[PDB]
Amino acid sequence: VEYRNWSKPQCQITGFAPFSKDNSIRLSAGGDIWVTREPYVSCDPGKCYQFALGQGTTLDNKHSNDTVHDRIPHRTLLMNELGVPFHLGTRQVCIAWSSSSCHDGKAWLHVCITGDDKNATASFIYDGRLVDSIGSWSQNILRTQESECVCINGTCTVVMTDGSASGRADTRILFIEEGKIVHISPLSGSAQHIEECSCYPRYPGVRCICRDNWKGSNRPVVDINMEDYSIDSSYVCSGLVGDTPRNDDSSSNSNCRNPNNERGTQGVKGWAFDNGNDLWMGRTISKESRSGYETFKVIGGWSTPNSKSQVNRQVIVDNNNWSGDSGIFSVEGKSCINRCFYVELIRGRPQETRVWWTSNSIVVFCGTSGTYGTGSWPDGANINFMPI
Amino acid sequence: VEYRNWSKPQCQITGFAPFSKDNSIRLSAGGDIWVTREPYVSCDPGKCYQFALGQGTTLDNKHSNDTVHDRIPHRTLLMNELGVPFHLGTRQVCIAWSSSSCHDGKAWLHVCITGDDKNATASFIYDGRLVDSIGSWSQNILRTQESECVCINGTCTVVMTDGSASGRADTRILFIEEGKIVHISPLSGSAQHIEECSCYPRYPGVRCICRDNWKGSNRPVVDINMEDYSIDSSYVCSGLVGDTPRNDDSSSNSNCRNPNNERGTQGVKGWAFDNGNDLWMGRTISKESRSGYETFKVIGGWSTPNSKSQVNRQVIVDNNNWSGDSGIFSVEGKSCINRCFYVELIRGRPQETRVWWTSNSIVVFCGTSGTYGTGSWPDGANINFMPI
Amino acid sequence: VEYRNWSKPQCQITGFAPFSKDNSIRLSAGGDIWVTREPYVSCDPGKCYQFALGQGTTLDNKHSNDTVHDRIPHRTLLMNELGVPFHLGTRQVCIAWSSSSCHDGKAWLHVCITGDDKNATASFIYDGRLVDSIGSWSQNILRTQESECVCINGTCTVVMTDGSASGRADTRILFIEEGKIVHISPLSGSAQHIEECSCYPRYPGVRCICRDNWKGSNRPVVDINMEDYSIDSSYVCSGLVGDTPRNDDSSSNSNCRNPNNERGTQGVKGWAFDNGNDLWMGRTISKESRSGYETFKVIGGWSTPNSKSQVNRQVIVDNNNWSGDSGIFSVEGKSCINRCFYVELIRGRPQETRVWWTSNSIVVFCGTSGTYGTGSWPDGANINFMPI
Amino acid sequence: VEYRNWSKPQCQITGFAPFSKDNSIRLSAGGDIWVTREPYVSCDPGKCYQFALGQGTTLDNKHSNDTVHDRIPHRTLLMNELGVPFHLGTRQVCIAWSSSSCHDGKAWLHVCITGDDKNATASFIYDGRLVDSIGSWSQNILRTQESECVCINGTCTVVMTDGSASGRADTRILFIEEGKIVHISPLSGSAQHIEECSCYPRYPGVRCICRDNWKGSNRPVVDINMEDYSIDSSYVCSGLVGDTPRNDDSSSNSNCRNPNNERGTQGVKGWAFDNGNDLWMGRTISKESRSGYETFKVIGGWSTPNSKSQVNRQVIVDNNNWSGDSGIFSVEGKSCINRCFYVELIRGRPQETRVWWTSNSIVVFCGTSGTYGTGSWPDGANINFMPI
Ligand SMILES: *[C@@H]1O[C@H](CO)[C@@H](O[C@@H]2O[C@H](CO)[C@@H](O[C@@H]3O[C@H](CO[C@H]4O[C@H](CO[C@H]5O[C@H](CO)[C@@H](O)[C@H](O)[C@@H]5O)[C@@H](O)[C@H](O[C@H]5O[C@H](CO)[C@@H](O)[C@H](O)[C@@H]5O)[C@@H]4O)[C@@H](O)[C@H](O[C@H]4O[C@H](CO)[C@@H](O)[C@H](O)[C@@H]4O)[C@@H]3O)[C@H](O)[C@H]2NC(C)=O)[C@H](O)[C@H]1NC(C)=O
Ligand SMILES: *[C@@H]1O[C@H](CO)[C@@H](O[C@@H]2O[C@H](CO)[C@@H](O[C@@H]3O[C@H](CO[C@H]4O[C@H](CO)[C@@H](O)[C@H](O[C@H]5O[C@H](CO)[C@@H](O)[C@H](O)[C@@H]5O)[C@@H]4O)[C@@H](O)[C@H](O[C@H]4O[C@H](CO)[C@@H](O)[C@H](O)[C@@H]4O)[C@@H]3O)[C@H](O)[C@H]2NC(C)=O)[C@H](O)[C@H]1NC(C)=O
Ligand SMILES: *[C@@H]1O[C@H](CO)[C@@H](O[C@@H]2O[C@H](CO)[C@@H](O[C@@H]3O[C@H](CO)[C@@H](O)[C@H](O[C@H]4O[C@H](CO)[C@@H](O)[C@H](O)[C@@H]4O)[C@@H]3O)[C@H](O)[C@H]2NC(C)=O)[C@H](O)[C@H]1NC(C)=O
Ligand SMILES: *[C@@H]1O[C@H](CO)[C@@H](O[C@@H]2O[C@H](CO)[C@@H](O[C@@H]3O[C@H](CO)[C@@H](O)[C@H](O[C@H]4O[C@H](CO)[C@@H](O)[C@H](O)[C@@H]4O)[C@@H]3O)[C@H](O)[C@H]2NC(C)=O)[C@H](O)[C@H]1NC(C)=O
Ligand SMILES: *[C@@H]1O[C@H](CO)[C@@H](O[C@@H]2O[C@H](CO)[C@@H](O[C@@H]3O[C@H](CO)[C@@H](O)[C@H](O[C@H]4O[C@H](CO)[C@@H](O)[C@H](O)[C@@H]4O)[C@@H]3O)[C@H](O)[C@H]2NC(C)=O)[C@H](O)[C@H]1NC(C)=O
Ligand SMILES: CC(=O)N[C@H]1[C@H]([C@H](O)[C@H](O)CO)O[C@@](O[C@@H]2[C@@H](O)[C@H](O)O[C@H](CO)[C@@H]2O)(C(=O)O)C[C@@H]1O
Ligand SMILES: CC(=O)N[C@H]1[C@H]([C@H](O)[C@H](O)CO)O[C@@](O[C@@H]2[C@@H](O)[C@H](O)O[C@H](CO)[C@@H]2O)(C(=O)O)C[C@@H]1O
Ligand SMILES: CC(=O)N[C@H]1[C@H]([C@H](O)[C@H](O)CO)O[C@@](O[C@@H]2[C@@H](O)[C@H](O)O[C@H](CO)[C@@H]2O)(C(=O)O)C[C@@H]1O
Ligand SMILES: CC(=O)N[C@H]1[C@H]([C@H](O)[C@H](O)CO)O[C@](O)(C(=O)O)C[C@@H]1O
Ligand SMILES: CC(=O)N[C@H]1[C@H]([C@H](O)[C@H](O)CO)O[C@](O)(C(=O)O)C[C@@H]1O
Ligand SMILES: CC(=O)N[C@H]1[C@H]([C@H](O)[C@H](O)CO)O[C@](O)(C(=O)O)C[C@@H]1O
Ligand SMILES: *[C@@H]1O[C@H](CO)[C@@H](O)[C@H](O)[C@H]1NC(C)=O
Ligand SMILES: [Ca+2]
Ligand SMILES: [Ca+2]
Ligand SMILES: [Ca+2]
Repeated sequence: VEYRNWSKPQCQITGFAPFSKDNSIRLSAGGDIWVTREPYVSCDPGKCYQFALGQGTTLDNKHSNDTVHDRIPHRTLLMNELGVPFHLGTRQVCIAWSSSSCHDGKAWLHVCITGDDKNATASFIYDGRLVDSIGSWSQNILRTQESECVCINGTCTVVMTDGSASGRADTRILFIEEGKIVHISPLSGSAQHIEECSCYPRYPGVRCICRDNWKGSNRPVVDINMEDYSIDSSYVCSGLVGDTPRNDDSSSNSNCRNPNNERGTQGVKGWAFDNGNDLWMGRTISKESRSGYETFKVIGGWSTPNSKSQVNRQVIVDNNNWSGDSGIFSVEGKSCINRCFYVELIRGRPQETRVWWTSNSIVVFCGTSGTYGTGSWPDGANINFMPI
Repeated sequence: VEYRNWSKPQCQITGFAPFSKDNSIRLSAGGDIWVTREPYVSCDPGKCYQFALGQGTTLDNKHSNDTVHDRIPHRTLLMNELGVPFHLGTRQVCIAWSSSSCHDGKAWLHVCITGDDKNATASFIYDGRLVDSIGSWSQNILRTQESECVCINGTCTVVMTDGSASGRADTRILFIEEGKIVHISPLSGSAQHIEECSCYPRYPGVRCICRDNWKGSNRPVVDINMEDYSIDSSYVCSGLVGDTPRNDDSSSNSNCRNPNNERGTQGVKGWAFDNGNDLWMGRTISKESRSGYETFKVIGGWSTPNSKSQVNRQVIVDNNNWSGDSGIFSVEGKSCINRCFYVELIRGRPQETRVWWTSNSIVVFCGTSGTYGTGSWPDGANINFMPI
Repeated sequence: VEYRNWSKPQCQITGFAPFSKDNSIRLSAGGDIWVTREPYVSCDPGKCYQFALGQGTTLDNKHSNDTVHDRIPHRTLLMNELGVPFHLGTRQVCIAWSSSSCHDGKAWLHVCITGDDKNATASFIYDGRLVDSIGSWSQNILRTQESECVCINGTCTVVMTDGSASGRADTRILFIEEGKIVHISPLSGSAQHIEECSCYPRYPGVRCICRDNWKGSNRPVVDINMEDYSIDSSYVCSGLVGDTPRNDDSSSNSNCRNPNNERGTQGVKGWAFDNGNDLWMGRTISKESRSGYETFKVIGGWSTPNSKSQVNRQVIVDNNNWSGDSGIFSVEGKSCINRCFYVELIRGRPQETRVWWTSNSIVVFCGTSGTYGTGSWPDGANINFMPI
Repeated sequence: VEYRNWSKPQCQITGFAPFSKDNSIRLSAGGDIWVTREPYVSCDPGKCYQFALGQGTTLDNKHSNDTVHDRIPHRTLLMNELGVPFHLGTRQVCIAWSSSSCHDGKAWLHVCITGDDKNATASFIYDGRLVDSIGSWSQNILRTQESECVCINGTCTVVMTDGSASGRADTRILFIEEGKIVHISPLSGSAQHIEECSCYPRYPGVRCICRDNWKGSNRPVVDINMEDYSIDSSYVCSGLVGDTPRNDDSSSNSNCRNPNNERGTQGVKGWAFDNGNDLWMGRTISKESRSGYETFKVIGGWSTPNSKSQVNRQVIVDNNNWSGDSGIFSVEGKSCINRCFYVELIRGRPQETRVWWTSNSIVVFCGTSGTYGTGSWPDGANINFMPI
């Protein structure tokens, strides 16, 4: 039982291969399955787990009505082995309407936020016990990543933001050792309006690609120095931008430094990672709505502003199907650290009004150095077959 | 593995942070979930478990009718990891309409009482086998804590009562080693009625805050010497009293020694713990019924008779929602012993007569030395969605 | 991991204390629960398991119709931790309409009989793999204990019968090492019909109390020598006889040697055990049907022919409620080997014709050297509340 | 833990004894159970697991409609302990409409194929992580064994085919070390079409008996050299042929070398294994459809062309009941390697059109050196009791 250091090079991938799918909504029409949203994946050194925020109810249940609402006291963090759908034997790890989890090589850390919008509490649970907590600092919806945190040599880091809703984002980067907060660093650099960071180890530090909670369709970047707690930040250079809504590729812009003002309505959590000068990224296929999902490599997408040449595109979910939040997780291999991602497949409200609930399933892909084909792996439920 | 000694100082807490919630009743409307009451939480050295007394039936089941009653032969002690709701794969640990459980560092002890009101049997199960038993000594509902027992150096102590619910009874403190009763001591001291003790390690001894069902709305205290088996008892000093029913805050009293004779008949299981001269305690918000739940610190609440200065109040369940029993459990951290509590959230009878059943969910909080905000975490089920 | 030898004295027993109850039938009215019969209990060195023969269906299921029949190809041996009811996640350990199981200290042996009445197959599965098998030797319902087998120093023994249910049959005692049949001994001694033996370790040998289905309401005894494989047999001395049907106590007899010819046809699986000259035993309360269940000690019940002085009676199931098969299991304590028993609580056909199925729950008690009270712990389902 | 080498002789067998049955379809009428097909069994060194390809739905679920189709994006590989039916807590190990799995002594390998018919992807998951992938090489339904792969000394081998189902195709044998493809060998030898290989260790190599879907109703054999990666192939010598369809026993033939051109188009997955010059094999009882299942030894069936002398026949499923795929798995005993097999019991479409779904249960038998009787162990569901 040694601490993870993630001190291997990043795997040099050619694209992604199918890893997992849970079929939650299809099963929900013939079984008792939790209503969820904001899922993610994180792995201990041996095996992977799927997480999501429950809505305190199963789908075929009158309490499923109005589950489009983001925050209620009954939301809890669910945790199963990856591919075990959220059945009634699922453990609720903590009370949470916003969360992040990660394993440090020895045990699990869970960051769980619940309570009043104006005065939330974040609990820090490590190795099965509550070790620390912090209250809201801006009194305006304290929130965190909705994907895995990252630990190096026993110190885990997680990004949180309070006050972005009111246009006064106060973003802080926490450093946590065995559940205890040992340092808090304010955001520094040129990133603004940070929400929902998707972070990954990039030894010796941690790098996050997030979303801008005002009008940037280009994604913020946060760099975390684990040695001295210093922070820097910017925007992804790629002219093929990662958020939705967004302009078409021809009329999209990013200068690597500032938000581009090219998204007019609420954006979506997503991810990307650098490989030298290039950038691997995912995004919705639609530029208007959370439908479809595609991945590709942008040539110069990390280093060159407004870079727009891509290669190695893959469709994950075709544009006739709903997507949602997406995020990165990292998995240690023999010789390298691999990058994987999940896609939230949102069903029900607001897009599908036959039913009165909102829930999701997931699909999960992992980096590969090998070869692969094509397909599309959507949620797959028939909305007309569902309990309403 | 080694026996627990709990020989660390008590954590110096600033209040409590959210830890767990099971949503049992909301789930029961769309899933097969046990009917329960008298829940509690207890942890082995690695992880926490939720316990409750089943009623031998699920909620959506005609057998859930009449479950307001406390004692039937079909009640069994249920045990799951904390946050796993009581689904059909839940283990029934023993036959019990009253119970207590605890882990000594090596194995679980369960104390399970069942049978005739006039002639009950308590079974003592340790490390998976029945080791001892004792029969009723007063022929009037032999009964115990309904929360965790406490073990130091391999000796587990539990408080049991037999006799009148509305007059002098026969309370005994048992000392149990690897499931075998090794000593039994009579209650001594000035407490006049003892039920449903909430006990905690206070090395080298154990301290319990209980329910007086006869003449006191102040809570009795039992002090257990684990070295020589001597017993003392008194009442919590705080003029802000912990039982329900009770007088309002302006007219309630305690003198630390005698029951206050203030709405003293009846009561509810609850808890408190000392910190120096001060007292941390929970209670229902209502002074009349099991409605709402709040915690606070009483300055001088341990040492000073009739102290009423409070600080650090937190609402756990607002007064528009039902509560129920509550109890303490203790969790060993790196440097100190933390105190946590659960609240039973009773739904159905007698308060909600639209349905014919009585069941509960739970919410659980743990001490923190950090900061926190506010909220309310009630059961959350809509009584009108439930099967009757 | 060492082999069990059971080489400690039998525990002092003053009677029995409640240990477990599964509430299977009550749960079946609001949940997906297996239809079963022929249950039993057996423990590995750390924990106990409940076993039963499934009927290849849940109760609330059209396939539950006409499950009164004892042998169909869909019967499988179910195995859960004791107290975990037979939910849909239950493992089916082998195909079986008759079975026995036991743990040798290192791994589980299962003896599983299935197939045609006139040509059945017994499979021997050990440590998760099929190691041996034997075919029917008398072409008339090869069948075994329906309770735990017994292992000493890595050799497990089990009693099996083939041939007439109402006349002379061919009973053999098998000796099995790591799943392999290493010896077979014919039944010898004065027992004239042996079925459904309830066996226990009495180091260095094994002792069984069985069912005579032909000529006796007194129970046969089989003694097994594990050193030279020799077998002896006789009848329990007690004039308070253990089978059902039987004469009333005033006209019932046993001479320790021959079947009593007192309502000697038919019968039910049961148990007893010796303690010096005395006998601890269970039986149904009714002398006509499988109704009620009582235990008591017969003074001289082991050594003295026709002894009828009983003491220490306990009602387990009152005579207004259905019972069924019962059997013994043994549990190793720190200093002695304890004796426990289970009772099958049969519900449905043929006694209860409102429903079309037959199933059971269980209740389980363990020997105690302590004290205890009284009660009754029947199945508890309301036949009117059940799916038919 | 050490790598498996399977370096023990094959167990003596006299026939097969009952091992497991899951009753999936019977249970589906009163419980939430996955719709599946293409099941198989594989064991780690300690215990066995059942696998199958889910259809992304339970049976009693409108999404079960039209699950006769073999490939949709929602198919995932399910894995439970053997005998645990596919309930809602079952883990979906990967996305797959064709699969193979095996344990190398240290960890599990899963080969999972999904995506577009003309451009599928195979993922290779080992020890809980994606290690490699390969894309379709013939752009026509990349597909694999639907039963266990085989590993010797840390190298696992699996047979895969891409191309026509009704003409020459492109079959390759992969060699995989800790999830990484280290070599790929083209099919060589006289086998003209290879699908759905049932492979087993035959130290120092691996031997496979497969399905020729083009010109043969005799089963092809593939021999795999694990040391130098060389491949040979032929046909099973037995004149009693193993595919369906096939000619009757009087007019069927095999010459060991070439497809027999006897009702050679179409087929079903099955198995056989050698013992010296003799052959043990299973097949459907019907020569036309997947009805019934029988096993027998063919004297000289491995070495003598057109041998038809069968002996030691056993009915596994009588010819009034549906069967389906069947396959081999191998289990290491104390001194020898045993051979076992499973039979898929297909219910629903296309044979049973009362219902709109297609699913299966399983029955499993293992080699025995002992004796046995007779029986028939079909699926057992009443099609008239099923949800449609
Ligand atoms: C209770 O259960 C048991 C176990 O399940 C069951 O016993 C099995 O019964 C089946 C059905 O009868 C047996 O399977 C059949 O075997 C038939 C062949 O067996 C005879 O021929 C064998 C081969 O002979 C050829 O080869 C030899 C050289 O090897 C050569 O000399 C011969 O001339 C010939 O060329 C031979 O090996 C075998 O020998 C055994 O028995 C003889 C006595 O006769 C003995 O001397 C030997 O020592 C040895 O023990 C034997 O002579 C085979 O024809 C038959 O297949 C046909 O019928 C089935 C239908 O049944 C058709 O489907 C099929 O298409 C064929 O037309 C089948 O394979 C099986 O062997 C038994 N198992 C065992 C272990 O004994 C009982 O019957 C059950 N009891 C009841 C009443 O239910
Ligand atoms: C966000 O979340 C936090 C944490 O939950 C909330 O802060 C908590 O608020 C409650 C309610 O106000 C506090 O509990 C109360 O404490 C007072 C006692 O303190 C007051 O009176 C003291 C003299 O008796 C005085 O010294 C105090 O002022 C000093 O200290 C405070 C810090 O404690 C500091 O902020 C000041 O600057 C001073 O230095 C203070 O004025 C107690 O009287 C209350 O009990 C009465 O009221 C309750 C109802 O509120 C009633 O039910 C009782 O019967 C009784 O009549 C009560 O215990 C608690 O201490 C705060 N916690 C912390 C850690 O500060 C915060 O309010 C939330 N904000 C929002 C907007 O949601
Ligand atoms: C079988 O599967 C393989 C593997 O998935 C697949 O090969 C891939 O094809 C895609 C599409 O041609 C390639 O990705 C493209 O790369 C070019 C650069 O060479 C880019 O210009 C492309 O982007 C443009 O076109 C996209 C639509 O295709 C637009 O969405 C985008 O906005 C741009 O306009 C795109 O990135 C990919 O590199 C290969 N992968 C590999 C490893 O070769 C193959 O096509 C499939 N076979 C068949 C018959 O379809
Ligand atoms: C949940 O269980 C409760 C408790 O059983 C049940 O409520 C009860 O319903 C029964 C009727 O089924 C009521 O029975 C009556 O009790 C009164 C006394 O209060 C008697 O006087 C009645 O007897 C008269 O009516 C009979 C009708 O046949 C006549 O035969 C008889 O001669 C008398 O005229 C009768 O027995 C009982 O009062 C209630 N109890 C309560 C608490 O309401 C309830 O129905 C169950 N719920 C569900 C959904 O099934
Ligand atoms: C509280 O619980 C205790 C313990 O269970 C219980 O004491 C037990 O009472 C029974 C019944 O009196 C005792 O068993 C009897 O022992 C006498 C010999 O002393 C026998 O003669 C009895 O057998 C006859 O009577 C039976 C009916 O009781 C008949 O069924 C039988 O055929 C015989 O005619 C019987 O064995 C038992 O010894 C005590 N146990 C102990 C440890 O003292 C007590 O009665 C309970 N009290 C209440 C109020 O419920
Ligand atoms: C969950 C809930 O309804 N809580 C109420 C509570 C209960 O209704 C009551 O205790 C049950 O017997 O009632 C409380 O408030 C008082 C009421 O008893 C009264 O009817 O109305 C009063 C004011 O007009 C007063 O509010 C209480 O016990 O505190 C209030 C609580 O919300
Ligand atoms: C659970 C139950 O109903 N038990 C009854 C029992 C059964 O009804 C009966 O044995 C089933 O056939 O009946 C008993 O009561 C009486 C017998 O003692 C008597 O020998 O026969 C009577 C009828 O002729 C009568 O039924 C019993 O077996 O003890 C009593 C019991 O409560
Ligand atoms: C499970 C079952 O019904 N098995 C039948 C089987 C099937 O009905 C049939 O193969 C499906 O197409 O039919 C079999 O017997 C006969 C055929 O051999 C014959 O060619 O045609 C008959 C009239 O239709 C009948 O089908 C068979 O394949 O062996 C018999 C079997 O019990
Ligand atoms: C063994 C037993 O019946 N315990 C019950 C006790 C006693 O009735 C009470 O303490 C008086 O003795 O009351 C409860 O706590 C209660 O009030 O809700 C329920 C609990 O089941
Ligand atoms: C293999 C088998 O069928 N065993 C059955 C036996 C035998 O019928 C009986 O011992 C006569 O031989 O009866 C039972 O125990 C019984 O009476 O309830 C049920 C059991 O299933
Ligand atoms: C990947 C795939 O589709 N495999 C399917 C194969 C192929 O159709 C067949 O081998 C011809 O290539 O047939 C089955 O085995 C079958 O006949 O029941 C079902 C299976 O799902
Ligand atoms: C059970 O089966 C019997 C015999 O076929 C039949 O008469 C009865 O109606 C069935 N019961 C139910 C509830 O379907
Ligand atoms: Ca009181
Ligand atoms: Ca008899
Ligand atoms: Ca063919």
